[PDB]
Amino acid sequence: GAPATVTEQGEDITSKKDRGVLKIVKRVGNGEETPMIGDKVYVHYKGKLSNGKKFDSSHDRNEPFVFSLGKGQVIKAWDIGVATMKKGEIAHLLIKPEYAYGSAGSLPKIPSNATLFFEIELLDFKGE
Ligand SMILES: COc1cc2cc(c1OC)OCCCn1cc(nn1)CCCOC(=O)[C@@H]1CCCCN1C(=O)[C@H]2C1CCCCC1
Repeated sequence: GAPATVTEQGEDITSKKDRGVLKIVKRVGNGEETPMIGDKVYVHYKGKLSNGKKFDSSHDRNEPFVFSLGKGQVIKAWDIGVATMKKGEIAHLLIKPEYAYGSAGSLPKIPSNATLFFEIELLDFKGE
């Protein structure tokens, strides 16, 4: 499936080069600009545990998910990944636990040492 493709084709976008955040661009976006720390970011996403026991979709709320980049309002993998994205871009992220919810997890929803997958569309970003 899409997660395996990211394991095999995904770019390692971590500073440490520890394969903790792997990325495939699925649809190229527009312009050269990628968001800066502090920017207000608008996305649609679908997310799952790599074992697919818990699926989540902004589409199920029919409304963008909105967050300020780089403030740790979201897991570290999103601060890293969405920062690399162009407006209009769709990307797949595969995320080791270190960059998601870790050894502790987020029970009962997310188990210890969980690998996460997302598809993310960057709708827009704007300055603080
Ligand atoms: C650990 O708790 C949740 C995790 C996840 C989704 C959650 C969580 O319940 C709070 O609610 C879905 C309802 C909408 N929504 C998203 C958020 N808050 N409310 C951001 C919460 C923080 O989430 C994250 O940092 C990441 C990135 C942004 C999208 C959501 N993320 C998740 O980890 C998802 C999780 C749900 C299970 C499948 C894997 C993704």
